[PDB]
Amino acid sequence: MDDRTEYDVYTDGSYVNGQYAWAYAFVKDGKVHYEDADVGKNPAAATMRNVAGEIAAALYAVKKASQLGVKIRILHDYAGIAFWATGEWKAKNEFTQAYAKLMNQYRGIYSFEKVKAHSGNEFNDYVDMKAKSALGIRDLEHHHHHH
Repeated sequence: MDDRTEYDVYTDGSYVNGQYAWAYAFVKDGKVHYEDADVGKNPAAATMRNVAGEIAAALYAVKKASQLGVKIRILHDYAGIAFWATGEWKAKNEFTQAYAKLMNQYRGIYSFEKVKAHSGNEFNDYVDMKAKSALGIRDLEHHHHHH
């Protein structure tokens, strides 16, 4: 059992009240190394959420996947990514291409596939509930506020 065989990315955090939150679980070998989820998916959010570090190294994993002949697929957000692609103008060099992010579109290692499946594997449910936590969803018998 080696991670030569595809890569899986859990990101199906069911949106609530139309509000979108980003949830991600980096799973290898079928084992989730870690997961997290919060609201506000922006590059500058790294000031609070340093998750962007792993996501940056995952960019190299995407680039590496080309060499192996494999790729990954995202099954949730493909809309917000398109914003940074038109930030200033055409992405110059891989540096600006990383800033654009959506520029990766021409690279056949990334794509979006939309299926309808409520057969969500438990590992995805794990990160899904984590996303609800970011919106402030707790058990209704519990509350978390300040004056």
